[PDB]
Amino acid sequence: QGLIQQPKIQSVDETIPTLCDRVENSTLISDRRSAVLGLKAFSRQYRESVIASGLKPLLNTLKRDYMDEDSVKAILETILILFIRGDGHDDLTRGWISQQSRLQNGKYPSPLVMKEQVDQFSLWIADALTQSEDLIHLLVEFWEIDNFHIRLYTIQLLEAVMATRPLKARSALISLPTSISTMVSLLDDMHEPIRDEAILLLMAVVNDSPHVQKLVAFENIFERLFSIIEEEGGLRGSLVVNDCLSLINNILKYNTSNQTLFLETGNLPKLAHLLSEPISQDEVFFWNDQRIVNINTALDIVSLTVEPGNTVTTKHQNALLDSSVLMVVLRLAFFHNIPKKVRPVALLTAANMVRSNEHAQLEFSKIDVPYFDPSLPVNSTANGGPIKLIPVVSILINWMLYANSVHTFDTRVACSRLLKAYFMDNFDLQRDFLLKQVQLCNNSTNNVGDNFKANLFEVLLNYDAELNLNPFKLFFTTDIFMFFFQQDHKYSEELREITRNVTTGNDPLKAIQTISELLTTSLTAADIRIPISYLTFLIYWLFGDFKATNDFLSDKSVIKSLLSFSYQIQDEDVTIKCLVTMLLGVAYEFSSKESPFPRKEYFEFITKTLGKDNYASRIKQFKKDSYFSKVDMNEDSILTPELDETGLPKVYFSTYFIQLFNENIYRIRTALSHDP
Repeated sequence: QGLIQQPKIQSVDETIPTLCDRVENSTLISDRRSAVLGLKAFSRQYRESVIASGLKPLLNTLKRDYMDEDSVKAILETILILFIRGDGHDDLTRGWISQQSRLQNGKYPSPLVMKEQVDQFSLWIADALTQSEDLIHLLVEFWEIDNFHIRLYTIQLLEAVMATRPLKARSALISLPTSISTMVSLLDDMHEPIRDEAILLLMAVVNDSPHVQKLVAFENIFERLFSIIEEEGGLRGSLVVNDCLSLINNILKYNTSNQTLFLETGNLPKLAHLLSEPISQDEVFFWNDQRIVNINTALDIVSLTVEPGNTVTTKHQNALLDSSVLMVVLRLAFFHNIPKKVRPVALLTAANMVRSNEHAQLEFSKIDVPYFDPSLPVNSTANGGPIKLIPVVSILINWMLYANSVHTFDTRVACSRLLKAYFMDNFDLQRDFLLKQVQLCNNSTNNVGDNFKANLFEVLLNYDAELNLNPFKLFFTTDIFMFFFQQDHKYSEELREITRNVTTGNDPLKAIQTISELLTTSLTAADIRIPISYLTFLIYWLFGDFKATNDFLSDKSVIKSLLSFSYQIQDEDVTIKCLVTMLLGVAYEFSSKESPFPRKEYFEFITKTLGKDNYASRIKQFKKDSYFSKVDMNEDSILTPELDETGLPKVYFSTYFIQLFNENIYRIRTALSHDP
């Protein structure tokens, strides 16, 4: 309504104020209503004029005309228009409102949504609606009106104020009892867009609010959200499923009671059913960014319930084990048709499920995964069955060690973290694993050794000429053995001793001397990872282990090579040079009178050649001026690391080595000093 050229000065001074007057004062709803539509037209051009002039009248006429549907509807449209000037195509900025309820409160397909807008004018409207506890209560009462647009416009307006003044709006909404129950009931609304919009407002309201988390939980919401998810096609739903999952996430995050509620009320079978969607003989599940995000959000919900350090973790872990969830997430980890971004997430979810739980770990050790066909399989029974069952632990070790090219580094470190979750705080399972692993090595060195791969001893004690093409294979191997060797670990001595007393044939010969030969041979290797892995391993092994120091010292030829190697041009290989130096120092510190290279003989041999100053210097130089110096002191931020020209992660040091060095840096540096 109007014309094209209307000078601002007449509109502000004469028309809007007159219309504001008519909205509040006309004694005929008909003319009040009509004044609102007059304001609604000016709201597109003269937003702020109408906010200043129009707002209090609009809100006053809204409390008066609240039983009149056309009156309520026209005022709600007008406020929504006023909320933002806005770049986009909708004057009511409803797209912006939904996007704020998602981005502010959930994790959405980042690629698929590459998108301040809120003014002093927004905040004016937001405070006008917020100061008034009664206006909030009025809006809530509008959900009883039998009008689609009013119910939707009310949800949207509340989303707008929750995106601008959440604490006041959340405060007001809680004050009305019955308020949440009503919101949850919008999920049953006959009209789909009210159901959809209500998931977004629920996300906004329960976010960072334990009070609302418990309030929403008591409204039987899990049952509702899971029917919407199955009704929209599960993982193959798009945003509504993301919203449903995102809302399930916000109701459980940091709410143990809500978590134990979710598990005990028959949700697991539902979550399992949804997680299990991508695995069918029938179709080839179609993967895109939305379905990746849906499943990962689903996996995250499993993870929440079993966050380590909470008192309920064991309970939750045990609960998840008493369903199909573990088996289903391990299918997602191992199945062929699974995106790279999903595999690691499934692997670390399983790791949270089993970490430090005998019952979870002992069940884990019995899980087998179906595989298809070998060489020369006649499908007929007489030849056999083309299906083979492989133990999950074997696949982890295989993927960890030999799955370069086909699997991402992230999957390989997830495999490493799941294995550590499996062995965590379970000495018996650690011992049985190593003992089984040494048998298999003795078939590769004795029975058929001299006339798929999952053996750590094979890697640690054999020479691979092409190791430079898969350096991380060695890095993982040393990192698992250091993990086992932890001094602070219960009965680590037994595990050290089993690894020490292994004999081989390569390049009979015990583990520490075989690794020594492998080390010295490695000082000339393309990848500096290879030498760092052996060096840090042996330093770790020798540190506080007299029998390991004696095995090392029992071969003067190796100490000669290491001393020779330590003499390099001042800039050439300062990291190897210091690690070699550190090895000899540490070997000195746990040398005794009856070490095969006697202490005082080995002391003279090291001190005369290198010097008490040059040693201490090269320990100090290792901390401050080597590869070691620039490592982030993160226990679990080796996932998604920085890359090389070659394309290799910038990962050199196992965390156990870093912890050992940092915790005894003084003792290392002063090994040659003072001691006899």
